[PDB]
Amino acid sequence: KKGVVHGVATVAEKTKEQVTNVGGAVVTGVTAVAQKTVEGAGSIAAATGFVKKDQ
Amino acid sequence: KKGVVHGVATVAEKTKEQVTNVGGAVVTGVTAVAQKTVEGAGSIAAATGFVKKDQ
Amino acid sequence: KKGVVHGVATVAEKTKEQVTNVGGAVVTGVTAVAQKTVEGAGSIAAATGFVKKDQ
Amino acid sequence: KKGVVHGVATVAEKTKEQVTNVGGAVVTGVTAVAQKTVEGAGSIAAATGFVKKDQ
Amino acid sequence: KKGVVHGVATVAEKTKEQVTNVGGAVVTGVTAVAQKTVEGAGSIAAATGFVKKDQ
Amino acid sequence: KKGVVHGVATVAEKTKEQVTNVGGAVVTGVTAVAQKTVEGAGSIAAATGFVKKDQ
Amino acid sequence: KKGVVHGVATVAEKTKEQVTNVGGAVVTGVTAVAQKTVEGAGSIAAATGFVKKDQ
Amino acid sequence: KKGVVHGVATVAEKTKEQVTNVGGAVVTGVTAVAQKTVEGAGSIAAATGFVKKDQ
Amino acid sequence: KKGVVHGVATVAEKTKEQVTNVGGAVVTGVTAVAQKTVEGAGSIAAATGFVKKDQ
Amino acid sequence: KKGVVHGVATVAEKTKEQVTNVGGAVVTGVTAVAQKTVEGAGSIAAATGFVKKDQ
Amino acid sequence: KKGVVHGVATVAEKTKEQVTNVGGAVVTGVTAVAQKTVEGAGSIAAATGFVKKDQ
Amino acid sequence: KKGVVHGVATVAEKTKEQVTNVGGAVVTGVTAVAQKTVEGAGSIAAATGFVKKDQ
Ligand SMILES: Cc1cc2nc(/C=C/c3ccc(O)c(Br)c3)sc2cc1N(C)CCOCCF
Ligand SMILES: Cc1cc2nc(/C=C/c3ccc(O)c(Br)c3)sc2cc1N(C)CCOCCF
Ligand SMILES: Cc1cc2nc(/C=C/c3ccc(O)c(Br)c3)sc2cc1N(C)CCOCCF
Ligand SMILES: Cc1cc2nc(/C=C/c3ccc(O)c(Br)c3)sc2cc1N(C)CCOCCF
Ligand SMILES: Cc1cc2nc(/C=C/c3ccc(O)c(Br)c3)sc2cc1N(C)CCOCCF
Ligand SMILES: Cc1cc2nc(/C=C/c3ccc(O)c(Br)c3)sc2cc1N(C)CCOCCF
Ligand SMILES: Cc1cc2nc(/C=C/c3ccc(O)c(Br)c3)sc2cc1N(C)CCOCCF
Ligand SMILES: Cc1cc2nc(/C=C/c3ccc(O)c(Br)c3)sc2cc1N(C)CCOCCF
Ligand SMILES: Cc1cc2nc(/C=C/c3ccc(O)c(Br)c3)sc2cc1N(C)CCOCCF
Ligand SMILES: Cc1cc2nc(/C=C/c3ccc(O)c(Br)c3)sc2cc1N(C)CCOCCF
Repeated sequence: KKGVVHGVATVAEKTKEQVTNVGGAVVTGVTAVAQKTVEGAGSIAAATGFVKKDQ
Repeated sequence: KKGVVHGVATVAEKTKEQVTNVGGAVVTGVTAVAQKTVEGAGSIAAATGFVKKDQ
Repeated sequence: KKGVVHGVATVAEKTKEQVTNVGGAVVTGVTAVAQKTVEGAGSIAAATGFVKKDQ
Repeated sequence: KKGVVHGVATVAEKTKEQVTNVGGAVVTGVTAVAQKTVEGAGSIAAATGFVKKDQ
Repeated sequence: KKGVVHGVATVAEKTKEQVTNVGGAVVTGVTAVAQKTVEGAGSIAAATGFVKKDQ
Repeated sequence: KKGVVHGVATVAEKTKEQVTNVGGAVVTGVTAVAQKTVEGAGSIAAATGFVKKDQ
Repeated sequence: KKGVVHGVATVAEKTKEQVTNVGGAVVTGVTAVAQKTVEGAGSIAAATGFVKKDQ
Repeated sequence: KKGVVHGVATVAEKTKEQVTNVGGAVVTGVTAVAQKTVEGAGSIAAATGFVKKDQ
Repeated sequence: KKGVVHGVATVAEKTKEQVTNVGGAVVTGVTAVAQKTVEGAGSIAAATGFVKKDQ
Repeated sequence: KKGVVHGVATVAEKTKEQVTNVGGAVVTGVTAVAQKTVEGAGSIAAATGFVKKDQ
Repeated sequence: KKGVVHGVATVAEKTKEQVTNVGGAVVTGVTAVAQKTVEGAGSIAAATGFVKKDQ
Repeated sequence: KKGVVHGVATVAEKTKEQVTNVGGAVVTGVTAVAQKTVEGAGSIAAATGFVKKDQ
């Protein structure tokens, strides 16, 4: 076989899960957050996949 | 087989789940948030997939 | 087989779920949010798939 | 087989769900929000798929 | 076989999970956060995959 | 076989899991955080994969 | 002060919430159930406060 | 002060929450259940407060 | 002070939370269940407070 | 002071939390369950407070 | 002071937490379970407080 | 002071935590279980407080 990509690719066979991202956010997984009190200014309480590039 | 992509591709066979994103947000997964009190200015309480690029 | 894409593609066979996004938001998954009080100015309380690019 | 796309495509066979988006928003999934009090100016209380690009 | 990529690629066969990211965040895994009180200004309480590049 | 990459690639066969990242965050693994009280200003309480490059 | 009860009482002052039950069911709290498929004969899918005394 | 009870009482002062139960079920707390597929005959999927006394 | 109870009592002062139960079930706490597939006959998947006295 | 109980009592002062139980189940605490697949016949997957007295 | 109990009592002053149980189950504490696959017939996967007296 | 009990009592002053149990299970402590695969028939995977008296 032959393949040429510029990116971003994701090429496969017999594949149970696939995610391609440029951005941006993708949530595909099981996630449970239980929480009782959030205070403070300002605290990232429960972050799973996170990116902060403030300018 | 032969394939040429510019991106972003996601090419496969026999594949249970697929997500392609440029952006942007995609939520495909099970997610449960239970929460009782959020305060503060300003706190990201429960973030799963998150991207903040303020300018 | 042969395939040429510019992107964004998502090409497959025998595939249970598919999402293609450029944008933008796509919500296809099970999601439960239970919440009792949100305060503060301004706090992202419960974000699952999120993108903030304010200019 | 042969396929050439400019994007955004989503090409498949035997496929239970499909979403193509450029925009914009698409909601196809089960979603339950129960909520008791929202205050503050201005707090994103419960966001599932979200994109904010204010200029 | 032959392959030439510019990156970022992810090329495979017989592959159970795949993630390609440029960004950005991708959450595909099981995650449980249980939490009782978050205070302080400002403390990253529970971060799983995290990136902070404030300027 | 032959392969030329610019990076970042991840090329394989018969491969159970794959992650490619430039960024950014990717969470694909099982993660359980149980927590009772977070205080202080500001303390990284429970960080699993973490990167802080404040300028 | 003086008090004599036979039960079931609930006596208080300055009290934000009160429930007295003999029975029976009382639901006063925030509750969110999101659900996609229930099968089987017969499975209690999502029970919060539950009592089964079949004879 | 003086108090004589037969039960079940709940006597207090300055008290934020109170529940008295004989039965029976009382749900006063925040609860989020997100769920995707329940099968089997018969499996208690997600039970929070539960009592089964079949005869 | 003086107190005589038969039970079940719960007597207090300056008390943030109170539960009295004979039964029966009481749910007053924050609870998040996220779940993707339940099978089998019959398996208690996620039980928090649970009592089974089948005869 | 003087007190005579038959049980079950719970007598106190200046007390943040109280639970009295005869039964039965009481859930007052923060609880997060995230789960991806439950199989088998029949396996107690995730039990927190549990009592099984089958006859 | 004077006290006579039959049991089960729990008598105190200045006391942050109290639990009295005859039964039965009481869950008052922070608990996080994250889980990916449960199989087998039948295996107690993750048990925190547990009692099995089958006859 | 004077005290006569039959048991089970728990009598105190200035006491941060108290548990009285006859049964039965009580969970009041912080607990985190993260788990990836459970198999076998039948293996107690992760047990914290456990009692098995099958007859
Ligand atoms: C193997 C492969 C296969 C492949 N298949 C495609 C789509 C076909 C199609 C089939 C039917 C359609 O209708 C359409 Br539209 C499209 S792209 C693609 C790319 C590749 N590679 C780059 C792998 C080479 O490994 C080099 C590493 F050294
Ligand atoms: C400067 C910049 C540079 C940049 N470079 C990229 C790589 C693309 C690529 C990806 C994979 C490839 O193979 C190739 Br070739 C190329 S995205 C990107 C975004 C930015 N920004 C400043 C947008 C942030 O918005 C401001 C916040 F408000
Ligand atoms: C990482 C971080 C992230 C973070 N993110 C925010 C979002 C605000 C917002 C964003 C978007 C909105 O729409 C609104 Br309203 C509000 S505050 C904040 C604070 C922090 N930290 C300081 C902890 C770093 O610790 C360094 C060493 F200790
Ligand atoms: C500067 C920039 C740069 C940029 N570059 C991209 C890469 C595309 C690509 C992706 C994959 C590829 O293979 C190739 Br080639 C190319 S998107 C993008 C967006 C931006 N912005 C500033 C928009 C933010 O809006 C302002 C917020 F209000
Ligand atoms: C400066 C910069 C540089 C940059 N360089 C990249 C590499 C791409 C690549 C990746 C893989 C490759 O093989 C090749 Br070739 C190339 S992304 C990127 C983004 C930026 N920014 C300043 C955007 C941040 O936005 C400001 C926050 F508001
Ligand atoms: C502890 C246990 C508990 C347990 N509980 C069930 C509930 C069924 C049900 C109960 C109520 C309902 O309404 C329905 Br429908 C269904 S199966 C089960 C199995 C077990 N074990 C096998 C572990 C014993 O260790 C063996 C060797 F060590
Ligand atoms: C046999 C029995 C006995 C029993 N004993 C109790 C104690 C009360 C007490 C509690 C605290 C005290 O201080 C004193 Br004194 C007394 S409840 C109770 C319920 C039963 N049942 C068989 C009902 C189950 O229904 C059948 C299922 F379908
Ligand atoms: C046999 C029995 C005995 C029993 N004894 C108790 C103690 C009360 C007490 C509690 C505290 C005290 O200080 C005093 Br005195 C007394 S409850 C209880 C329940 C039962 N059963 C068989 C009901 C189960 O139902 C069958 C399942 F379907
Ligand atoms: C100290 C105490 C205090 C107490 N107070 C009650 C309710 C008053 C009330 C007050 C106002 C009302 O309106 C009502 Br109704 C009722 S029962 C009780 C029991 C006791 N003890 C047994 C402790 C003795 O320690 C012996 C150990 F050695
Ligand atoms: C046999 C039995 C005996 C028994 N004894 C207790 C002690 C009370 C006590 C507790 C504290 C004290 O100070 C005093 Br005095 C007394 S409860 C209890 C329950 C039972 N059963 C068979 C019920 C199980 O139901 C069948 C399952 F389906």
